[PDB]
Amino acid sequence: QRVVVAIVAKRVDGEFMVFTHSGKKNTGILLRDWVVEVEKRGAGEILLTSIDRVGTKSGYDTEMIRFVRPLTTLPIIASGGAGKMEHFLEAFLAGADKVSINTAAVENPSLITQIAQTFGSQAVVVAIVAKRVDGEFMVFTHSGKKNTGILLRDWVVEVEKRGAGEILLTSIDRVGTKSGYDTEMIRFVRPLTTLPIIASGGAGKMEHFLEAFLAGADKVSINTAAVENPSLITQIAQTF
Ligand SMILES: O=P([O-])([O-])O
Ligand SMILES: O=P([O-])([O-])O
Repeated sequence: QRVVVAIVAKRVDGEFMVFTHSGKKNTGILLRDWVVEVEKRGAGEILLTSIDRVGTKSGYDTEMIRFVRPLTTLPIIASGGAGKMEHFLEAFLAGADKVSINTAAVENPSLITQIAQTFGSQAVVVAIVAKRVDGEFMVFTHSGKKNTGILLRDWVVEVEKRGAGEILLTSIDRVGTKSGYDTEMIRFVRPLTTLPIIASGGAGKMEHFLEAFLAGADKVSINTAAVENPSLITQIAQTF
């Protein structure tokens, strides 16, 4: 329940393939096979990111969601490409249980409110993708590649105000490094919101999950290290 497995996928020669290391590594593993494995290992939720859709605002990859839905009984978080109200409806109709949004929310924060006021707050996860810039935490869109000029402290406050239910807090610089979560970013964010925080990016071992919880994370997300060591999913699942 505190364990989210983030699966990043892309069509490669007609096949849905799994990507790790912040979308830089084609693992050669099929989405089909990895989804089956992650549930078997004990994950509580799946964050399903269609890496081709991120930042594009063209809609969620509902083909990918429909593909995955009969493979698993786990809640699915649709991620990548949300741009308007109708996009969320399509995601739910494809089988998603919650929806995640970054780029279009930054550009139009009232979208968060629109979603929450229809599909509640708990169905809405706002993905915050941040890093240190000139000594301050700043917010980025398009998976971290595009600046906004918005401070993390400001955005966190706004996100809750607009009615999000959960924050997915990704440290751009930690993703795929397996070097630990950005616990200073987490600690920074914790007293700014009452919302459940999902720590994202950098998990490499069991003690990393511990430090994240200690810094204030309510749930933890794992991609790269889980693919390399699926039993890690079980160990953390059996613990929290
Ligand atoms: O597309 P996104 O993931 O929402 O930024
Ligand atoms: O891959 P990740 O996100 O670092 O877990």
